[PDB]
Parts: sequence; C-alpha cells; structure tokens
Amino acid sequence: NLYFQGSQIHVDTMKVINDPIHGHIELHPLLVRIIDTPQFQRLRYIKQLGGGYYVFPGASHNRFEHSLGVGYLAGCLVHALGEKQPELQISERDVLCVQIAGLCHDLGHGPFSHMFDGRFIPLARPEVKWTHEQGSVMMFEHLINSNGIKPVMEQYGLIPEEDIYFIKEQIVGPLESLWPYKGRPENKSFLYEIVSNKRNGIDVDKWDYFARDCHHLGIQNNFDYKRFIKFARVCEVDNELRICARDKEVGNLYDMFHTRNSLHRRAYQHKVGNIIDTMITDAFLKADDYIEITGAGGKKYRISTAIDDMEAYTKLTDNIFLEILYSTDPKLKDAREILKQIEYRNLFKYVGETQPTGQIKIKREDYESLPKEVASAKPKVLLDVKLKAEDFIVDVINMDYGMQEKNPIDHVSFYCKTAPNRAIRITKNQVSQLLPEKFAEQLIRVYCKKVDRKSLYAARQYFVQWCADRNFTKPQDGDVIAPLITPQKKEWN
Amino acid sequence: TMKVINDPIHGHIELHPLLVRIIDTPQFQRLRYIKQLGGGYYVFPGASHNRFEHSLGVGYLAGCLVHALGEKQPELQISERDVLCVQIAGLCHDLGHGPFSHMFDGRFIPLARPEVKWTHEQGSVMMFEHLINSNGIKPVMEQYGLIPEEDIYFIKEQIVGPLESLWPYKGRPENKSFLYEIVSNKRNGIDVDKWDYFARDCHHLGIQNNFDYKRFIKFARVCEVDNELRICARDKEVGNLYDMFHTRNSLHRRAYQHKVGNIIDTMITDAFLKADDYIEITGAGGKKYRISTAIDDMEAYTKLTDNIFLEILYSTDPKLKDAREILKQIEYRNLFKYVGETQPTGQIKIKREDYESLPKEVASAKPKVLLDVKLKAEDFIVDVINMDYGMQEKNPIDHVSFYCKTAPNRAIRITKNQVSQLLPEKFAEQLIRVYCKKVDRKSLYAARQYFVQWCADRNFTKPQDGDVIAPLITPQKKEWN
Amino acid sequence: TMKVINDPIHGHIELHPLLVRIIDTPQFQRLRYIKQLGGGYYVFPGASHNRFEHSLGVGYLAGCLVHALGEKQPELQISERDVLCVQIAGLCHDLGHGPFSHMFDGRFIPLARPEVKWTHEQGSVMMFEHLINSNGIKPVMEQYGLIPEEDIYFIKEQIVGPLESLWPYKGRPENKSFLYEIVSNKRNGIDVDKWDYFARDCHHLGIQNNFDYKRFIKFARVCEVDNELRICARDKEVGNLYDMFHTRNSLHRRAYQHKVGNIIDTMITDAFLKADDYIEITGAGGKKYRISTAIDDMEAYTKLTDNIFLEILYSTDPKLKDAREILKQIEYRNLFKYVGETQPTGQIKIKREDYESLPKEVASAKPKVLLDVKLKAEDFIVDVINMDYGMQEKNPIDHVSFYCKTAPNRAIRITKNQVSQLLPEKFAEQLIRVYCKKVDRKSLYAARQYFVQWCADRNFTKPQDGDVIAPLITPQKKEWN
Amino acid sequence: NLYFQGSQIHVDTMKVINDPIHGHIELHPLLVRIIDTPQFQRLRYIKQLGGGYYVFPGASHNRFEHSLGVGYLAGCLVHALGEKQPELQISERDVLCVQIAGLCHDLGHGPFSHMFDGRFIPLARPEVKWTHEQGSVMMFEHLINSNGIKPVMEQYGLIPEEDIYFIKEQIVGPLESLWPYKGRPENKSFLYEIVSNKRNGIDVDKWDYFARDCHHLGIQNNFDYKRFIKFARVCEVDNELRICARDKEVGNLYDMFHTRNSLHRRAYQHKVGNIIDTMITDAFLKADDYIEITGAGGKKYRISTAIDDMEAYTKLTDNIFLEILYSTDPKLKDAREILKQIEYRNLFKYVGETQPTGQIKIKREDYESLPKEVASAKPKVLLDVKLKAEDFIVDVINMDYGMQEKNPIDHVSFYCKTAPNRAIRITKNQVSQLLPEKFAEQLIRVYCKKVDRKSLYAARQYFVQWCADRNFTKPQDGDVIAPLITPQKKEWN
Ligand SMILES: Nc1ncnc2c1ncn2[C@H]1C[C@H](O)[C@@H](COP(=O)(O)OP(=O)(O)OP(=O)(O)O)O1
Ligand SMILES: Nc1ncnc2c1ncn2[C@H]1C[C@H](O)[C@@H](COP(=O)(O)OP(=O)(O)OP(=O)(O)O)O1
Ligand SMILES: Nc1ncnc2c1ncn2[C@H]1C[C@H](O)[C@@H](COP(=O)(O)OP(=O)(O)OP(=O)(O)O)O1
Ligand SMILES: [Mg+2]
Ligand SMILES: [Mg+2]
Ligand SMILES: [Mg+2]
Ligand SMILES: [Mg+2]
Repeated sequence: NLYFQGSQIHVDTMKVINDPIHGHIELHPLLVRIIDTPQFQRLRYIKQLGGGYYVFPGASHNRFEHSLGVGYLAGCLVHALGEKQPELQISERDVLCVQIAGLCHDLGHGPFSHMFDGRFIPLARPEVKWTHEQGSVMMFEHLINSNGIKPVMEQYGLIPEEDIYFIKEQIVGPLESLWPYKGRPENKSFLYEIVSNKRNGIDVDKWDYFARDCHHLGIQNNFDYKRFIKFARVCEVDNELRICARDKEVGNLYDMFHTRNSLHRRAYQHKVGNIIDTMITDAFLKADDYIEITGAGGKKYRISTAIDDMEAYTKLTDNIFLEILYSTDPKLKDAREILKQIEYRNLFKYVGETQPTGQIKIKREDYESLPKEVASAKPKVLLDVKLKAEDFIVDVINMDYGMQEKNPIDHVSFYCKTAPNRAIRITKNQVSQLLPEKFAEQLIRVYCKKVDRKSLYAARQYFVQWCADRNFTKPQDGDVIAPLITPQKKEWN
Repeated sequence: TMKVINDPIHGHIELHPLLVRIIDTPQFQRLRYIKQLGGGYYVFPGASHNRFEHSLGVGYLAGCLVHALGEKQPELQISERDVLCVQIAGLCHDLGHGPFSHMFDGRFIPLARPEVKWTHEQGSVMMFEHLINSNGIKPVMEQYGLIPEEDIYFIKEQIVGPLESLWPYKGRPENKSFLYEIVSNKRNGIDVDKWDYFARDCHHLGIQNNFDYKRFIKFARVCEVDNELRICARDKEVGNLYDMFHTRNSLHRRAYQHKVGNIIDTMITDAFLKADDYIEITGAGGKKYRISTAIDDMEAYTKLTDNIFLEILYSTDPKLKDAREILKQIEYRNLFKYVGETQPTGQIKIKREDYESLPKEVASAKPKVLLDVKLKAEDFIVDVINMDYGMQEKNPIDHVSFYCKTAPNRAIRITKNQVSQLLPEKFAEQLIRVYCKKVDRKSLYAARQYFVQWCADRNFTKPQDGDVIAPLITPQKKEWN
Repeated sequence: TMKVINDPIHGHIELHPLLVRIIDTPQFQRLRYIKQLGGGYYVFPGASHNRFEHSLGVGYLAGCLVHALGEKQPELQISERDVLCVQIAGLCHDLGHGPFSHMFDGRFIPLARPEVKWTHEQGSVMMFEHLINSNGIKPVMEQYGLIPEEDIYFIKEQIVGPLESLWPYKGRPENKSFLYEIVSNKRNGIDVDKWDYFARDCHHLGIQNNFDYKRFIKFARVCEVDNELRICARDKEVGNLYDMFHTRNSLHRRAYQHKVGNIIDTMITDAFLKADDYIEITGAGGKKYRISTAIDDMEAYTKLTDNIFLEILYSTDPKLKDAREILKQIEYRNLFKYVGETQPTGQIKIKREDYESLPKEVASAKPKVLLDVKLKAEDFIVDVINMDYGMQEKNPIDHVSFYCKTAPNRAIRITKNQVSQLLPEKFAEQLIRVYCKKVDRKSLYAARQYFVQWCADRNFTKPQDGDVIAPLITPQKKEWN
Repeated sequence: NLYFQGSQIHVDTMKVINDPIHGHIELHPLLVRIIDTPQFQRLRYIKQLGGGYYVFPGASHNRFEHSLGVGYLAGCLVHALGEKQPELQISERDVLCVQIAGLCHDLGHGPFSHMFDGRFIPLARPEVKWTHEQGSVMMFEHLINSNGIKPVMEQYGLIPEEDIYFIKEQIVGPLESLWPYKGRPENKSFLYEIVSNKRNGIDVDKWDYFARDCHHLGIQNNFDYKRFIKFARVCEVDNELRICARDKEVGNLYDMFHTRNSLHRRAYQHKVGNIIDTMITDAFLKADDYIEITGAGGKKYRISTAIDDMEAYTKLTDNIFLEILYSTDPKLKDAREILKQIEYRNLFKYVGETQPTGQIKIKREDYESLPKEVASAKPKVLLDVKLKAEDFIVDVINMDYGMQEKNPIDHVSFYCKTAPNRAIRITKNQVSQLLPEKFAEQLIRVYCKKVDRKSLYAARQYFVQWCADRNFTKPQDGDVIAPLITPQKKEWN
C-alpha cells in the first residue's frame, strides 16, 4: 500500500536465522524451500565429526548447520566479488545457484560422515566406487524431483535444466570427459572455485568448518576468512576469469593449510576418535545382513545398499547406531555387543604410531597385509602371550595439503597493489625458508584388540620390532614401551 | 588414573577415576542422545548440544566451587570424599531427563499419564540407583574413601531435595549445609547447574552470556546462618545476583520459550501421544513398556531417548501413520500458526486447572467481524507460560545471605530497596500464546479476530500487533485506548 | 584509494578515502591520547582503550546501518553522499572530548569554570570546524560528491542536535529524518555510538556484552511517523530494546560508576585544579591558555590530552608540587576511603544546586557514639550519581516506533504493560557515595558513624553494611528494622 | 572472632583484579606492594607493541597489564607443578619469588618497548650494550630500595638477600660466569624455566603475550597454554629437575613456535609498523640533545642517557613522543616535524622485500652499508629522478624459532604415559615431514624517504636491480613493479 515513482512497493521479507558462527543470516525463499524438505533436514541427524563426539564432547554438531554456513559463505563471496567488479556480470541467478550448491554439497553424507564413505562402504562393498559427493548429486536430484522445486526455481529467474546441471558440477566437478564444464562458460570460471575448489582447495567449505569445528571442539581457529574475502579479486588467468589473492596475503594462505593440517592432527585423526569410527564400522558390518530399510516401491535395502536408492538413503542416518544399540533381535547380538563395548569404554588399545622413512609410500593395495606383518615380527622379549594377525589393527592415514604431494600455493594466482588486474605467481622460495619441505606424509597407527595388560605389553614389542624391520621411524615412546627392542636399530641411535 | 577432557565451555577438565567409572555406563552415556533444548534445535541451528556435555560441566563446576570454598576455609573440613560426592551429584543430576528434555516431563507425561506425578529429578534418583546397581559402583566408591550407604543417600538428596517429610537431611549434617547449595540450590536457585547452562546454551544459541560465575566463586564465603554453615555472597555483589536472574529470564524469553520452539515441542508431543499405543520398549525381564510407561522401568527408560523421534519418522507400520504424519509436517515446515500473545492484567493468575478450558473460551468469543470461516475449540492451541525468578512470586535475593568487607564471618541480609529502584516490582508473570491448527489465510484471519476479542473479553493486555491484526476489535476496549 | 583496517571488535573494515583524509589529521589523531573510560583503567587493567578506535567503530557502524536501510528500501533514496556524511559524523562525534573523557566535562570544567556551559559535543562541533579549515577538507569533500556548506552543517547537527531554537533541522529534510537517528539519537538514545561502546568496553573490561546490534540492524525498517521517515524496530524485538538499556545500566553500575574509578577521577580532577594556574598550552597566534581555558581555542585544545597527567606527574616546578603530590598518592595507591552508599527514599530527588552542601550535612550529623576524632566538612566527599535510561524519568521505549510482520510499512507504539510486568517501575534514580579524605583507622570509623547517622536523619536507604559499620546507629531507625 | 581447634581464625582477604585475558586473579599482598610503586606503575605508559598501535588500532595495551598476566601465569604453573608433585618441595616462598620475577620481568622497557632497545639506543649510543632485561634488574633494585620492600618480603617468609638475587637471575639469566645459578640449587632448576626460559623459550611470558596481543590485534590465538600446564611434569634430566612435556604434545609445541612466527609476520614485523618505529626513533634522535629529564640529586639526563639513572628512567615513557609533538622550542622543530608527518600519514614509502638465497647471511656489521648498495645499482630503465644512499632505508629482520639456527624442540624433554618420571627426547623426523627444514631466516625490507610518484617508481627499479645483483630472492611483485629488470635474471625464470 505504498508507492514510489507511481509503482506499488512490494515488501518481500526474507527469513532470518541465527547461527553461532556467522550470526544472523538471511535466507532467500528459494533456499528456504530447498531446506524444508526431508532430504535436507536429514542432515540434522548426521554428526559432522562422526565418532569425534566420543572424544571431544563439544563436537555434537551436525551436517545441517554446517551446510547452512557453507551456503551463506558462498553467497557472501560471490556478492563481494560482484560488488567490487560489476564487469564480471554476476547475476542474482548466479548468486542463488552458488548458494544452493553450498547448501547441498553435503547431501550425500552417510552415518557419521567420513566414516561411512571412508571406512564402511569400502569394506562392505569393495566392488563399488562411492563418494559422498556422488551421493550429494543423486540426493540433490531426488530432492528436486520429490519436492517440485523446478517451478520455484523458474519463479526466481533460474533456468532449471542448465542451473541444476551447474549446481551438480559445483558439487562433484566435471560430469563428463578444453573447458570441461557446461553449466557456465570460461568467463565465469571463478564461480566453480567457490564451494568446492578442485584446483587448489581454497573454498568456503573449509572456511565454515574451520570456524564451526573449532567453536565446538574447544580449539581456536587462526585463519581469517573475512580478511581473505576483502582481498579477493577476479583476474584473467589462461583465458579464464579466476579468483586471485592479494600478493602479500600469501603467508596467510600457507597458514590456512597449516591450520587444516593441525585440525586433522589434533582432532579429526585423533587416535581414539579413529578407533571409535573403526568400532562403529565393525558393528555396522556385523549388522548389515539383518537391518532392513524400506526404499522406493517398498523394496528392501541394507545399510550397504541404501546408497543405491535415495528414498532408502534418506532414512539412513546416525539413528542406525541407536537402532543397533537398542535392538533385541539375537541376530544383532554381535553388532550390539560392539556398541556396548563403546559405551563401557572397553575400546581397542592404541599401541603406537610410526611413519615411513625414505621416499617410501605404503600403497593402499598393501593395507590389508599389514596386521599380518606385525604379528610375524619376532621380538627378542620374553612374553606371556602370543598374538595373531587378527589381534592387530593397522590404520594408515594420508596427511597432506589437499593435493597429494603438490603445493597448493603453486596453483594460486595473486595480484599486486600497483596492477590489480594482472595475475601473477609466487613460488615457495619467494615467501619463506621456514615453510614445509614436503606437502604429504603417512601416519601409521597400530592398535590391539586384546586389551589386558599382558597382551598390550606384548603388542608393543611386536609393533616396535615391526618398525625396526621395516626401517620405519622410531616411535616417540619407543625406548619406554620397548626398551629391549630399540637398541638393535642404530639408525635410531 | 585420572583423565583430561577438553570442553569448549570450560576448557581442559580433570576427571577423577571414580567419575570416569560412573560416566562410562549405558545409564550415563544415554545423555548423549537427548538434546538439552529439545525442539529448540529446530529454531536455533547451533543448539545441537546434548545433556551429556552439560552434565560433565555441572560435575566440573560443582567440584570447582567446593574446592575453592575448602581452600579458603580449611575450618569447614571439606574432604575429598565430600568433593567427589558433590561432583557425582553434579554429573548425575540430569539422569532422569527423557526425550527432548523439558518437553518430556513438561508436556508429554502430564498428557499421556495424568494420574502420575513425574519429574525428571525423581527420574534421576531412580536412574542413579539403577546405574549404581547395574555397574558395581559401590566397591569402586569404597576404594576411593566413600561410604556408599551414606553417600549414595547424600547424592540423592543433592539431586531431589529432602527424601522425607528441623534439619531435614541425613547425608550430611548442618555444619556442611553449604554442600547442599552447590548442585541444585532449593533455597534460592543459585547453583552450578545454571552457571553451566547459561554459558553452554549461549555458546550454542548465538546469544552472549553476561553472568560471570568465576567472579561469584571468588567472592563466595561460608558463614553461620541459624546453626548452619551456608554460602554467602559479598554484599556489593548483590547487583550481579539480580542480573543473574534477569539473564535467566532473558534466556527463557529469547530462546527457551520461543513461540516456534514451543509449537515444535507441542507437535512432537502430539506425535508421541499418537505413537504411544504402538511403540514397544523392552525393559527388565523382557517386559514391554510404552513411551509413557518406560518411566516405570529404568532398564526400558535407558533406551528411551530422542531416537524415538526418528523411529517414528522412519516407521512403515500403518498404525504409526498418524504420528509419522505429524513429524513429516515438521520436516516440511507446515507448523501450526502463531496468532498472538497476551498477558493477564490485575493480580489475576490463570490456574493450571483451567488451561484445558482456554481453547474453548477463544472459540466462544463473538467478534463483530464478517468471517468466511467458523473455528472450533480444537482448532486453537493456548500455551500458558509461567515466567518467574525461580520461586514463583518470591524474590530469590531475600533468601540470599551476604557478608561485608569489614566483618567477613558475619552473615547479613539485603532488601530490594537497599539496592535499586530500577529492579522488578514483581517476580512472576504469565504469558499466553495462542496458535491455530488451521493454516490457510482465511482461518488465520478469523483466528486473529477470535483471539483479540477473547483478550478484550478477559481484560487481558492488548496484543502488540492488535490494531493491525484486528482493527475492528481493538476500538471497543477503551482501557486499550 | 580505500583502506582496510583491522579492528578487534568489528574485524576488517573499509575506509573510503575521504574518511582517511579526515582521520589523518592532528585533530583526529589526538583521540589516540584520550582514554575512553578515563580513570577506569586504574581499576580495570584491560581498559587501556582510547577514543580513537571507538570513533573508527562508530563511523563504521553508522555506515553499516545506513547501507543496510538503503539496500532494503531503495525508495528512501539514500545516496553515497548521505552515507559518507553519516560516517563522518560517526567518526567525529567524539572530537570534543578532553583528558580522561567524561572526567573533563563531567567533573573538571564545572569546577574550574563554573560560569561557562561546556559539553564535549559542543567541543566536537568546534574541533570539527577547526579540522575542516586547517586541513583543506572542503575541496576533498567536493571531489566525492559532497556539498560542503550543507553537509558540514548536516554533520554538525548529527553531532550536537538542532543548531537553532516544526522540522528543526536544515542539513536534511523530513523524508531523511532517519539519518539523524543513527549517530546520536536525541529522541530515544538508540544509536550506533552505544553499540560500539557496549562491545568495545566489554572486550577491554573483561565483562561480556549481551546486546546484539547486528540482530537489531536486520530487523530495522524505515516507516512514516507523522510526516517523517523514521527508523522502526520489529514489534517482537521490544524485549531486546528494554535489555539494551538494562545492559547500559549494568555497565554503568559495574564499571563506569565503580566507586574506586570515580574517586580516582575525583583525585585526578583535584590535581588538574591545583595545576591549572601553572600549566601553559600555546594556542592560535602564540596565545597562552590554561587547562581550563584551552576549550576556548581549538589549536590549544588539540594539544590537551591525557598527557597532561604525566606532564604534572613528571614536573619539577615547585608551583606544581601540590598537584604532583596528589598524582603520586594515586601511584602509591593512597586513595580517599570509601565510606558507603545510600539512596533517597520517596519521590525525593537531590538537586544539583545542593550537591556542594552535602559534605557539610554529613559533618554536621550528631552520632551518639564515643569517637576519638572529630571530622569536618572538608574531610568528606559526597558523589551524587544519576542513573537512568537516558531520558531522565522517561521510558525511552515510549519514544520508539515498531512495525508488525503483517503490515511492515505501518508504524505502531507499544506500552510497558503490553510487554512484561518484570520491567522497571521507574527509569531514574540517584546513588549517593560518601568518601573520607582522612584514611587512618580512627577517622574511618568516625566517618562511618557520621555517614549512617546522616542517612538516618535524611530518611535515606539503610547502607548494606550499616549494621556492621555502625551497629550503634542503625537501631534508632525503625523504618530500617 | 571465630575459633577452630581452640585457635582464632585469621581472615586474610587477597585483592582480586579483573583482567580480560585471565579473568579474576588474586594478588598476594606482597605483590600488591610491589605493584603500587612509581617504578611499576610506569608500565601503564609504555605500549606493548610500540608503533604497532598506529597500524592495529586495537593494540592500545601497555606493558602494565601484560606484566600482571605474566606474574599470574608464573604462579599458576608453579602451583600446578607443586600440586601434582609434592616431592619437588615447592614452597609458597618459591611461588612468590616466581610471581615477582614474572611481574618485574618487563620493568626495564623504555618508550615503545622493543623500539627503544632494538632501534634507538643502538643508534644513539653505539658504545653501550643495553637490553631491557638488564634494565629490569636495575629498575627492580631501585623499586626494592626506594619503597622499603625488604621488610615486607621478610614478613612473608622471603629471605631478601637470596631471593632478590634469585628474582634477578630469573629475569636476566646467570649473573656471573657447572650450575651457574646461586638463588636456587639444581633440584629446583625447573623454577628458572618458568618466567624466561633461556634453554628453549617455552615460558609464561609467551603464553601471556600470545593471548593478550591476539585479543587486542584482532587475530586469533591457536596455542592452548592451559592444556600445556595440565600435561607438564618435572623429571630428572642430567642431574637437574626440569619441566617436561607429555610426549604426544610435541606437535602442539611445534605449533606454539609456528604461532610465534606468524605473530611476528602478521603483526610485530608489519612493514608499516616498523617504519613508524623507525620514524619515531629518528624523531628521538633529533630531540636527544634538547630534552632534559631530571634524575637522582637533580642531575640532568637525556633520552639516551636516562638508562644510566633509574630515577630519570622512571620518568621516561611513551610521554616523550607527546612532549616532542607538543613542544614549541625551535630546537625541537626537526624532531617535532617528523612526528607531525606521522600524524598526517606522510610516511616513508615501502618499496619491497627480499631474502638471501644460499646459506648466505647478512652480517649486522654490514647493515649500515646496504642503502649505499641500493643507490649504486644501475637499473636499465629511463627514470626522471636519481636517488642517493640517504633516500633509502634497508631494514634487516632476523626471523627464527628463538634460538637462531637451532630447533628449540631438540632442547625439550618429554615423558610417556607408561613411565611419567622418565625424561626422553624426540627428534624432528619422529614427528612429521611437514615441519620446517630450517629455523631461521632473514627478511630484507627496503623503503624510500622520497614519497612522490616519480621517486617511488625509481626506487622500485634500484631495489629490484639490487636484488638481481646480490642474487637475492625475486620480490613477490617484481614482475609488476620492475618488469624491465626481472627478465635479466634467469635464476628468477
Ligand atoms: N532475541 C533473540 N536474540 C537472538 N536470536 C534470536 C532471538 N529470538 C530468536 N532468535 C533466533 C532464532 C532464529 O534462529 C532466528 C529468528 O528467530 P525469530 O526472529 O524469532 O523468527 P520467527 O520466524 O520466530 O519470527 P517471525 O516469523 O515472527 O518473524 O533468531
Ligand atoms: N592437541 C589438542 N588440543 C586440544 N585438545 C585436544 C588435543 N588433543 C586431544 N584433545 C582433546 C580431546 C579430549 O577431549 C582431550 C583428551 O585428549 P588426549 O590428551 O588426546 O587424551 P587420550 O586419552 O587420547 O591420550 P592418553 O590416554 O594417551 O593420555 O583433549
Ligand atoms: N595477516 C594479517 N592478519 C590480520 N590482520 C592484518 C594482517 N596484516 C595486517 N593486518 C592488519 C593491520 C591493519 O589494521 C590492516 C591492514 O593491513 P595491511 O593489509 O597490511 O595494509 P597495508 O596498508 O600495510 O598494505 P597495502 O598498503 O600494501 O595494501 O590489517
Ligand atoms: Mg517465522
Ligand atoms: Mg586415554
Ligand atoms: Mg597501505
Ligand atoms: Mg579494594
């Protein structure tokens, strides 16, 4: 009922939501429509850090609130770039598409997040190749079709067929195969670098989880994403318009990856968190034949097959842990008993950690053979117990800066104060001599399923002997846990 | 051996092995599956926190306070036994919470089983008893200098208050009265439970906490008050105590009684009610229980957590279709519609006995407006919320003792007029929210007319948006104009 | 070119080159040498912050609010010119502060020059004029689309209010009335200045802020109110606004009116008074000014900052010995002694005209106690503190307009009884603190007897520690018992 | 007036002070007595980060509140060690002595902190060797004697002559020269590791400034000192009782030094902060002949000589900046004009940064010769201006992990869960391959005093040419600031 320039003013109030990390954030009605579906709300029932909650009691947070944050930050970054550089022709349509990709990037996660596609599926169904990102595309497709989203998209200026395609590409990368994308052309290449940056890993997904995980874990975040946004520009690089950082911000970018690595070290790869994820996975494996999840057309699926039907998968969340824990079916007794050991805190025992020494890398193909090697070690120590291959767990962890052996900063372009449209490269030696010499490494953790004092003492001897035999690094506590073993290796002394 | 645990609120805290033994049981770990703020998570997306981590915090703060008092006043004879007993009471105070915490004993049980009188605190005593007996805790307690019979009793008293109908406690004598004021302070509500939840809820909600519990600890002393040794606050800290209760009230206002959070709790409760005949939970000796009867068997109750929401949501049983359909409406965000809020005006108080009659009153209002729809009693929800400073109409600060710089062993009282004229005139009030289950535009417009008419008829306060939502109704009331 | 600056409160903020030009002048940089909380730093060791960084924050928030309003409501026709003018007013609002901020115009100038009527805000207009003229700012303003004559006028109005004795402003018309509500809101005190200092003072003091300014910005709209376009808050945010003023009051209570902070400000003021005849500050055309007369010459005033404290402390001039000796007593922590606090009881208000007569009243009390010492009027300090919600006896929320979800262009009013019965009954009060300059044990004991007797005689409130400090006095008053 | 076991209870209320970093902290009356003196209160008038405030507007904090924090943390650490290990025989006397050393460690700082002994004194008085720590001992001596502290110390169980000596040793290191300390014996060696740890730099001083500087700067701290305290033990190492960290905390210790280095990089060595410190120092140098500060017995001192008299030095604080800025004396016109240029933000212009390339290290002896080298470069670029040696500033910054080329973690001892009284060593390769290869480096910043556009363009050419000539690293913006220079160096391409 008010008018301006002779035309009625239309007042379209967006929803506001209060997030502890980002504060009050506004959700466009199209985003709200996507959010308020069973496919999205599902993420309220999947813990971000999976078994991490059982080590860090503040880590109760779920994928839901992280996804809101990623959607929010994706819009923040696209907006800022467009405000500073109208010549990029960023449209509100582009903004919404990037926000939706941000919201939906995690739709394909399963129970306990990385445990599911990182540990359980590879063991339960070795023949398949599954990733949560592939799952996200499929779940996104299912969300769109089950909830009549396409007309709503059209109502807000989106072109569903192109834009749905574009959203999927942002999530999973090129869907085929030159310019490998179809959703947007090379002059909007920078749009693909926002949600999941496949080129250097600098994206808003990291920015949300650094801040959010830190807030819940009780560890302080030292990366400043807002500063980065302020100094970001888009410049021509090899015929694409790409996001570039201010040159003198290079030190902060090295620190960003250092932070990521510290979070993995301190929290995500915590030795006990990992063994809990291992134990939950074992329980799921023993339950997989007996739990039924109804999918499309009444068809029955298992925990390991629900990934083949998005209707079943919608109902596959951290709830499966409690379904198992609370079950009475005698067929679920073995699975149930593993979860009960978690509750009593009768966990597999951590024996130690070591690393390879040369340019030596342990191949994934050989992971399964490692417990046998440990059990075959011949420690010159008088022991009350003999241990078998099946008593040992050997967990191999690849730690890197996101691009295996490569330095991600070699794949970042920068600009200088005096010529802000000119993209440049900065090499490691131009920055600092105190930076990492290498960008990838492997940690090897060993655990024992026999938890009594005698078995644990024995396990430590087998383990350190195995490290000696393989020319691995001397465990930090080697001289204390295995004083009779460590002298034999003079490379260690 | 003791353990260190990293909590985002309190940082690195040490757990004595006896506490660890209590924590690592099914009865305690259960609290990982019950959200602190229940349906609040569906309004505040940061409120994913569970009772588990809150209970750790309460146990920690209880030890902090008891330790501090003991270090400053060795004459109190606080033993490590006393410290452990207070820590255990802190840990176990919430053991009796059910699915979605306050929703369960606040909304569901009163409706599902009107004949019983159930509180989570009573549940906590029973669950604590079950924890002790099922996990062989008594020998471990003995190993660390506790006297199980006395101390178990003491712990229970700390949780629920005097266990019988003069010094009414048996676990500890009057010279250690201050020990009963730590976990759940029945006299004035100043306790470590509040201190943890202010800080923790604020951290997750995205609202900032303004109360400083550490300051309070620093200024706390124990003084003689009528043959008891009681905790006293420094006199000039009285303003901070009034602010503490103000903070509690702001948290209820902003978050815990959020109009949408409450309607979600209402809807979940409706779903539980429609599921209650059909869900089975196996308890002791294979006996079957229902959601509403699991409170009678701690073995069944152990398996009753927020999981019940998802069991219902994921069910295929046709008998659960109605329950399931309510939860699906939550997911689609098809919620009951908020109509408005009002309060009583005089010294008028709405009695609990009359709550059930209110939707009928609203439906029976006769608004002089032409409407396309007629609404019935069953279309309206009327939610009555008692807001107070924890002791109904009473000022909790009248039940606090203080000490002065010049005579730190002498307990004194401070009255409201000795502090400030800007403090509340009264300490309790009622908020009345009205919602409509019919969500279409025409029903909602009608509901607003019935509501404002009802407010006029009852001499309630004029709704804030009254002139906008019901312009034809508000003129009739000249008390409003 | 614009600059980015990292502030601990607001993070990375952008400064338009015109703002940078204003900031990089002696008149602005001066604020780096004036502590926000004056003597508060001597009680709260984190309160080292200066007016400079607060002014940056206010400028930043002023732009944030104006931008947000403009983005949601293009029909307001907010220009980048308007934005810059509001930002500049935000930056420059505090230019007129003197040494130790509120101590200077609140304590020192009233005592050193009773004939004048000086406020820091008037000072800010004069210093702003001097900044513009001494640094050739007008051409730079023109370069960025400002119209200097009009806009300089507008900026001054934002700072100090209407410049003359119906729409009383000339810088902008009624359709941009909302622009005058941003920096210093004379109508209800809801402005960005408070928002910065709540957050900044809390960060430095070690007290937590509970008001959320960002939420407020999100819910703010501009609506027609009597031919003006004014800022309106969402109706259901009314509780947060009452909390905002409560927070302000708690900050005054806990920090800004701390009894020791105030006595330090008092002592510094005494030192300045004893130094005022002897310190020379060169102003325009080589003329000499004093601490008390530098307010008459902006060139001299530019060089008048907290540095004066150290000039006095480090001086060797025998004429400055008395001033210097007061500051040395601050360093040794030989401060005047706090005797107690009381308030008036009826609708009684102590008039400013009578403040100077109060120490004499205290000294003239006749306590029936045997004392070793007799005290004189000059031994007592009586500090009268007016605590209110910013508009003396008035409720600021009666001067706030709101909007409702269903009609967001329609301004409405909300009354106190529509909100809550737990809110303050009144909105202003007076605290009376009494101190003694004689610090020995016998004098302090005597001072307490005179004080409590005086409270009894005047029917003031019973001091909290009254029965402890003056057990022979308190029984006489049965209103107290 | 209350009694227990027949004896009157004495209630001794400590002062409580609210600090934004540590919260409410209790001050023993002896500490209060030390604090409330002109010598201590002086630290309220000296900014922690000196000229840093002119770049980071939150950095208004002074040495005073930092010193309170260090005193507090020193007591926290000593207390915790004593609570866990009564066998160490830590007395309340020991605790107070460590707290006092913590409070007083910074007493010798001058105007703008590190600017004074780092920049000004070396230039104003090259013949002397002055450090703030030496100053702290002298000021501490002066504080004790001027305020009658010794009797108060005795009253609280201290033995002044021994303990004053001990406090001084904690501050400055061994006062002479086997066990080189006299204040305490080898069995209390760990007490010397608390305030200023001369062996590996792990001390409470760092812990306070990380947290405090971060709070004021608007940068987030990622080191957790409370965690460290929880895991600290004292163990026998080579006949001393020394502080040891839990073995698995080694990663956190590497991160602690990384944090220190990031704070230097981001804040303390900020290129503009440093040039402001340089300009203030220049102003002090031009004022030094004309400012008089009265010391003991009425003797007159200068800014550069006040370090010889603690009575004069007591009155030498950041106030000297404003005395100069506000002066009217024509003799101070040159000094005053430099400070006025700071206020107008007419600063010397930053030209660029480079590093040495080989095992090459620039010696301190050659610092003064560097501007001349830059001016002597012969860039093949057509320029409107010729620049002289005196137009250039060359600032050489040594960045390291606190022990020059050494790895501080090689000087840390650890303990293991299974044998908590046994000290062990952990080597770099036992931890991670992603850690620094080197632990020290030099940054070279160049600035120009001529600020016009033409001089700055020229300065950039001279600078990059100089980098080429010396085989220094290619400046990050080299190709942008000096496109005609960078091609000549093929080591750069
Ligand atoms: N007073 C408050 N302070 C901080 N956050 C709040 C407050 N009240 C609610 N929130 C949170 C909860 C939500 O995440 C978000 C929005 O809540 P709110 O504004 O109450 O939305 P709503 O949908 O209930 O109101 P409406 O639909 O009437 O606008 O802010
Ligand atoms: N580097 C870290 N920084 C902060 N918190 C941590 C770190 N590592 C672990 N945590 C958290 C997780 C837990 O809540 C708590 C205890 O972890 P941790 O010290 O790893 O115990 P642990 O039981 O695995 O080791 P151990 O049994 O060998 O002492 O600290
Ligand atoms: N790495 C950092 N992280 C956080 N804050 C920083 C960092 N570096 C500098 N700051 C702060 C100091 C200032 O308040 C603000 C601007 O600093 P900076 O970006 O260094 O500007 P500058 O003026 O020195 O660089 P230039 O002129 O080359 O853009 O940011
Ligand atoms: Mg809503
Ligand atoms: Mg452990
Ligand atoms: Mg710059
Ligand atoms: Mg005091």
